[PDB]
Amino acid sequence: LSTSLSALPAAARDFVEEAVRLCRPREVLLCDGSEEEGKELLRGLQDDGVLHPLPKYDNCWLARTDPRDVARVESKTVLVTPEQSDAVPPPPPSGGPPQLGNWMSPNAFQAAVQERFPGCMAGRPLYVIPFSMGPPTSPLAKLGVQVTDSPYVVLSMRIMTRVGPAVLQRLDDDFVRCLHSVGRPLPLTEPLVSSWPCDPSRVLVAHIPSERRIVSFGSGYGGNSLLGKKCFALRIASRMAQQQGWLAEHMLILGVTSPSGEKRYMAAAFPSACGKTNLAMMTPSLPGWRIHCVGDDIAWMKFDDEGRLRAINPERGFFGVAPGTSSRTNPNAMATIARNTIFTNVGLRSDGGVYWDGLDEPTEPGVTYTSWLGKPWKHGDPEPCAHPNSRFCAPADQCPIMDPRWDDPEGVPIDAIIFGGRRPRGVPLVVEAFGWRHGVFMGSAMRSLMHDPFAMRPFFGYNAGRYLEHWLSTGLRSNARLPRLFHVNWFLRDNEGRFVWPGFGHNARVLAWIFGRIQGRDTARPTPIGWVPKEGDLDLGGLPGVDYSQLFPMEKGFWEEECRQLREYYGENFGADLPRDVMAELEGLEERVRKM
Ligand SMILES: [Mn+2]
Repeated sequence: LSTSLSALPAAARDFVEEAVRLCRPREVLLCDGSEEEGKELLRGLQDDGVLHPLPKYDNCWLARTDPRDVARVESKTVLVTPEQSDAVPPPPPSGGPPQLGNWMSPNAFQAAVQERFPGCMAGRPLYVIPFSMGPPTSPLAKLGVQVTDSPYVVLSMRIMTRVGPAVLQRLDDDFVRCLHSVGRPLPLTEPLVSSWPCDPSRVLVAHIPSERRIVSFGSGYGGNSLLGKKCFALRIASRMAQQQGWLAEHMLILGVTSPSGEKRYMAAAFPSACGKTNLAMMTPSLPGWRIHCVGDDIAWMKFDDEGRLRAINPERGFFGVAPGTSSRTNPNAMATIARNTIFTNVGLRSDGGVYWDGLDEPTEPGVTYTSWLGKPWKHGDPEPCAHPNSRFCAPADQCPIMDPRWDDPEGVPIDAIIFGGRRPRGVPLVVEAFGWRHGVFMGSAMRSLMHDPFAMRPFFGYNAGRYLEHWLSTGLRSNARLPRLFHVNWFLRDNEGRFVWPGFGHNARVLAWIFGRIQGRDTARPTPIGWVPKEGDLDLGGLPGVDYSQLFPMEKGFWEEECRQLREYYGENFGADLPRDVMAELEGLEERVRKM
């Protein structure tokens, strides 16, 4: 932290001074990303009452939030574009609520800003965070400058992005301007809840792609305040990607190594698994196979000159949902969060550790708990000890299975893209698309039952129909080595209501089959919905009692209903903005189903 701003290049300096004149902070501090700066931030936050130390651990801390500020606020998150159709398709003609993004006119946006930001930082320091999304020397990296009046945001941004000398050295006119305030100018007129400043009634999270800008007011929480997280890495980046010939996606990236030493990378989009345990940190249950994590949330991907789709993880840390995390379910996540981690809204134990539903850390008898609301808590309370959206924020380099190339500036070559869903019947364990357009249709048809095309529903940066068009056009690149496209479902239930598939490390068996399909192996049989493994070409050895036929249902009634639902979904939500190729894939599926 320094009051000297001389190191900022002219455009970044102009942005900072604009924000200073608007917000009227007490002082202005440039962030340098150093260990000493982190200690200073922590000291101030503890003195402020925001952070509680967690002396059970090495350098871990706990924040609690006002209960009104605990998650992204979708209804207050908007895309600002001169033309509404650049942002979103027509509103559902039958009157249903829009589900593919919210639009705000420039006029309305500017008026909203003028009600909120003038003087909003009175009495507070403004912090300047120059940051890189991706290794700063990557040709795929993009830079930002975030100004904020929240030290909690600064600490978390330092974990989640690259903040440091390397960033300032590269900064020029081309960066995303990110303006953030918690919206609680001093002096306060009433006490805070849990020392957590916010202005819930006036929260606004706005994206203005034509101005390379994000503006966020009133929330200190996660996706609303850590402007790299979602606002930049998905919403602004997706529109940049459409304009510049790349892809910005809500996908984990993993490396899979076969027993005999070949390595392939895969990306996967899962809805409602955002922040949760996934494939990316999996300990495989097939001997000899290895899995490494490149990223577990965002993938930025671009074809190289050889036609290979290269991906980077544009983040530097994990911002994961805490409840359900345990040594049993995710030992790699547990290792990651054991030190130098900031926890938000988890329980606090009498021995100086943390608590959430599912945690299996051994504790001595008589250890007691305080909930995220700061109240005594015991098992059986109607309310959970940790808020369901409570978080850890930890550096990625602490994850024991990080891929050697996880921060390689060149990116990793992607050979498969996997879409995920959670369905108790009908949708098989794994299916491969017949080709690119068919695969784009599969991604468009994802569910979470809510539809969540490409796991991007809350995160589109521009018209979702044009996003689908952009995916289709991407497949036309000459000499592209297009990844194969798959859809998976870990969650089928048997004629007794329990899971057919054991999941967890056994999911490596599905990745192994995918791996073979990448290599061109003749290990599939055709069905109305795509290729599936031949019985015996999915490794079920060591899984006695697992019934292949219940993993690969082919139910005509299910698919007839699925097509009816998709037809209604596309009609209402995309209308004429749906690409013809997607409708053609639905029509194709309908006809194959008719004959089945
Ligand atoms: Mn996510």
